[PDB]
Amino acid sequence: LQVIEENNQRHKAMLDSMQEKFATIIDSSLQSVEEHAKQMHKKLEQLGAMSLPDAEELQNLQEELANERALAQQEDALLESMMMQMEQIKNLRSKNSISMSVHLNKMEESRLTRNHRIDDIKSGIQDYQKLGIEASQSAQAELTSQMEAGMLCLD
Amino acid sequence: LQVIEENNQRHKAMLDSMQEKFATIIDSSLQSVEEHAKQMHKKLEQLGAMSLPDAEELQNLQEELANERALAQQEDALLESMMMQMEQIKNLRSKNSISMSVHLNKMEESRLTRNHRIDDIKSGIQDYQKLGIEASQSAQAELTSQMEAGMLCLD
Amino acid sequence: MSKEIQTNLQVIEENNQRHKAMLDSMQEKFATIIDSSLQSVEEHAKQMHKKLEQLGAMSLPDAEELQNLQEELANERALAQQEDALLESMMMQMEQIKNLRSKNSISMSVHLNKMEESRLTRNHRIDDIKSGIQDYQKLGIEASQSAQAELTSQMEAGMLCLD
Amino acid sequence: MSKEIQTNLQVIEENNQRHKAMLDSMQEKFATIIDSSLQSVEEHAKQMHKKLEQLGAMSLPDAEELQNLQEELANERALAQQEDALLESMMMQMEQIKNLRSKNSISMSVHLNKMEESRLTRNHRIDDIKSGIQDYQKLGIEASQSAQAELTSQMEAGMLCLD
Repeated sequence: LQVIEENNQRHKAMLDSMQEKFATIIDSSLQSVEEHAKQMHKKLEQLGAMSLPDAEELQNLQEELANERALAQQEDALLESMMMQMEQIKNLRSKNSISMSVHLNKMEESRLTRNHRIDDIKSGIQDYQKLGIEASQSAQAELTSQMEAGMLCLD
Repeated sequence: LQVIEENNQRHKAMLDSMQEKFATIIDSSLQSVEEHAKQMHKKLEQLGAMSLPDAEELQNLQEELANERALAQQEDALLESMMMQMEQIKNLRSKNSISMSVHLNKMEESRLTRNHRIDDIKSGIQDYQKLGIEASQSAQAELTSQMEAGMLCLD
Repeated sequence: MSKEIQTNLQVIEENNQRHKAMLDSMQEKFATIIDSSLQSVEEHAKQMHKKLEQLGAMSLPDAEELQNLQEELANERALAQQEDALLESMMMQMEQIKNLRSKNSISMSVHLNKMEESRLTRNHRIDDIKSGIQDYQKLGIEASQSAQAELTSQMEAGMLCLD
Repeated sequence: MSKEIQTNLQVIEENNQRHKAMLDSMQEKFATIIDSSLQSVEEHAKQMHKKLEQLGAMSLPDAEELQNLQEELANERALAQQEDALLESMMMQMEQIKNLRSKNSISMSVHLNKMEESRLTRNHRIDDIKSGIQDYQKLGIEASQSAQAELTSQMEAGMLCLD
């Protein structure tokens, strides 16, 4: 009669043995979510950590790329510097060389003059010789003219 | 008689008219020598005068030939100077460039690592998915096992 | 009292039916939940896979850049060699010109020395000619006075008897 | 007194002969002197001509030197041109290398900028994935508590008559 409760008690026992199997499955799925979130955010943090070292390299490459441009800078200035001096020397050389071509032609000009002056001293001596021969002949004349006039009488 | 002196007087007159023609010829030949010596030593002095100007030119050429050697001197020093600096720049460039080849390979080394780390997060999610499917099947089981046990009597 | 039992039977059958209606009611509801937590999982998996592909897809361009960068480094190294060879080949031409220029300056100093020596010799040979004149006009003066002797001698001596 | 004249004749013939002997004597002697002063002249002329030839003979070597000197000046001018051309052609190669090097450094800065921009973007896409998780586990927590409601709800409600 009253043991109709006994059917209820096993039926009610069927829920509390069920609510437990059910709660434990939901709780083992929520636990499975917050677990995955742990494992990932871990591997994400380590991956995001790579960024600072990658930015280091980029900054160095950036710096090394600057050093390069400053070395190219130094080179242009050098070249232009040592070219300008090379040019100034080139002109001094030139100036010098034009000066030498002048003194050489002034010595060729002198060599030719020495010649006209040497030649005319030869000519001057030959003149003296010529006048010495003419003198000799003249004296041989005045001499024999005194001898011719050493006569007396007659005829 | 005594006029035999008259022959002597004309004879003596023949000498003094002769000594004169003769002295005058010697004296006109000595005069002709010391005259030539005058005309020559004149042209010799002017010729010998050329020597100082010729020595001037030689001294200048000597000087200009010295300037040249000092310009060649300046050039060697210049070249060697601007070469040495060119060399130092060459090395700095090199050093820089070797440094860049290092940072580039450290970024390729990082790119490959990023990949292994990206791939395994994909693999980690597929794992989570796989475990989520296995969980779902497991729960469908424990569920229907509670339903199967909702029977009574008989059999 | 035979009906007194059919009363208990109809309420024990009622309680069982009432109990089964909710027994089905929660099971269907629960199978909805586990089938919803799976969809919530597979959706997030799709959600993440989309972003992980988009992120992993950056690898090729990053590699493009490094490759382009790496070869541009080679360009520089080429330019270095070229510059090197240019300066070296300039250094060597400059060496030879230097020598030639040197050799040439010596040859000029030698010709200059020759002309200074030639100038010197030319002066002493001019000196000799100046000397040759003062020698000559000396013998010239001495010849005339020596002849005026022998002239005026035999004039003075030729007048009358002399010994 | 006929002989007194032959006395004067023999002494006037004597005086004339004596006078002629010396007349020849000085003329021969004088023709020796004028013939000696000419030899003294022609000898000095030979004497000078020898020295003037030896002196004038220096002209050719002096000219040799100037010519050798003049062409050595041309050697220098050649070397100048060569050096000029060498430096000019070096200046121009150096100009091009400079440009290439320049152009190259820009291309590298561009690839670097790209990678700094690529790095930035890659971080924010990583940020989103971190965000996507905290979104997910939020919806995860909220889903569980919402289901524990509907679970414990119909357990509590499914015991006996409820409305």
